[PDB]
Amino acid sequence: QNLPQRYIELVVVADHRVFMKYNSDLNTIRTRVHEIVNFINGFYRSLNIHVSLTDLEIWSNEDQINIQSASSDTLNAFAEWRETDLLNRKSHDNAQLLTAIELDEETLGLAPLGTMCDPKLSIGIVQDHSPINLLMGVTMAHELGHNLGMEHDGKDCLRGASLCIMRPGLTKGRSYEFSDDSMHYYERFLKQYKPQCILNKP
Amino acid sequence: QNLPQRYIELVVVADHRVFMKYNSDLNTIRTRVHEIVNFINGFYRSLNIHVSLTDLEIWSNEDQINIQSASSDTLNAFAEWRETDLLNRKSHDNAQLLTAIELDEETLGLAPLGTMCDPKLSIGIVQDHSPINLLMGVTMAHELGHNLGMEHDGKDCLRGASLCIMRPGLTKGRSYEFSDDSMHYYERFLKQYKPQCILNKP
Ligand SMILES: CNC(=O)[C@H](Cc1ccccc1)NC(=O)[C@H](CC(C)C)[C@H](CSc1cccs1)C(=O)NO
Ligand SMILES: CNC(=O)[C@H](Cc1ccccc1)NC(=O)[C@H](CC(C)C)[C@H](CSc1cccs1)C(=O)NO
Ligand SMILES: [Ca+2]
Ligand SMILES: [Ca+2]
Ligand SMILES: [Zn+2]
Ligand SMILES: [Zn+2]
Repeated sequence: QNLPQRYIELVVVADHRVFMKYNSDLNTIRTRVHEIVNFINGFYRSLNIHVSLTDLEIWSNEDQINIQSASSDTLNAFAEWRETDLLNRKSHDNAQLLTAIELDEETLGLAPLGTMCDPKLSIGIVQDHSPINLLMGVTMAHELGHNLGMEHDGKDCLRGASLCIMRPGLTKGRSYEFSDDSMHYYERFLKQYKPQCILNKP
Repeated sequence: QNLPQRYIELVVVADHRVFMKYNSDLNTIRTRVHEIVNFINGFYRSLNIHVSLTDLEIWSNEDQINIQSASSDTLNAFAEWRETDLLNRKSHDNAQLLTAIELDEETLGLAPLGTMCDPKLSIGIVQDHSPINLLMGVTMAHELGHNLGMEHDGKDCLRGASLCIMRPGLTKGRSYEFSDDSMHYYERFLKQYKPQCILNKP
């Protein structure tokens, strides 16, 4: 287990549909997100990654992109905007989108593989699908995981009593952990792609 | 549960018996210890502790304390040496003595409980008992665990396929982890004692 200290500067963007859903109360969205970054961190402990929230942007007025049901299409719109608007203003390593649209083929999240630190592709879309901050943490941790070159595990993946975070579907539980495969998908990525943006302590 | 980033400044002291074991070659002793620490770091990824090899003291000429079979006699003797001699020469957090003497009840390790940062009791004893750096790494990690307020786990403690590091006796294996209990023992340790010495990045 030779993994050096890495740091991710995360910016979560909450859409207009999220804004409406929590009765327009911003302090409610802030707290949820903050708790979620807390669960992510606990999961990434063994990987030696520390996830830091640099900015949380709530589209309280109007949606900056056309939020669609087709996950890959919204993924597309969010990439162009990250590059030309958010990254133009805020220096950040990764950007995740918190949408409340009921995603097409029952997709609860989507992110491209092995893309951490790419101007266009260092992103992910997470659907606000559970009132339990834990199942949302595993969700966002799952998508960040794909950014770090992690492929899926088996459906019957378990690590002790814990559920492997990189499973293809979401099963409810109380203990979730990353599998040895995930640790290996990341070890190779770090040596292969060698992400430059994740070394600075925020 | 998220545990903060802590850093232990470790000094390993190899006695004359260890010096006479590796044919007076300091290089080999240096390479044995360097790898043992790497293994300690891997076990500690989960608890957010990084261990640094601050200095390696090899008593090449003669022992500075009376090395005795009685583990407890040697522990208390090494404790007062560390406080009056070593601490006043090398600023460090914890000091582990690597001895080559066959300890009393077939003892392979001994260290004080919940004593990290103490000028006298932030110590430990490790017997050079296995030519496999991994087992040597668990032995030193077990004793640093005691220093961090960790008490023993069950006779047959298992966190998945991995053997708990805090078992009262060493069973030869290929993967080791710290159990939930050990993670809670250290949590309480941090909250209760607020050790200052483990906050600076070396
Ligand atoms: C990148 N997207 C994916 O890999 C697909 C999307 C999908 C789902 C169902 C059908 C077709 C596609 N899986 C997921 O999103 C997952 C499941 C959804 C239903 C919440 C995914 C992981 S679930 C688990 C993690 C640990 C134990 S179980 C999740 O919570 N991620 O954030
Ligand atoms: C503070 N002293 C102790 O707790 C006593 C000392 C002792 C040993 C044998 C018999 C009686 C007493 N046990 C230990 O040292 C242990 C035993 C020795 C054999 C290495 C302890 C084993 S933990 C485990 C990690 C993985 C599986 S089991 C160790 O590797 N530690 O470093
Ligand atoms: Ca960065
Ligand atoms: Ca220190
Ligand atoms: Zn996935
Ligand atoms: Zn013990």
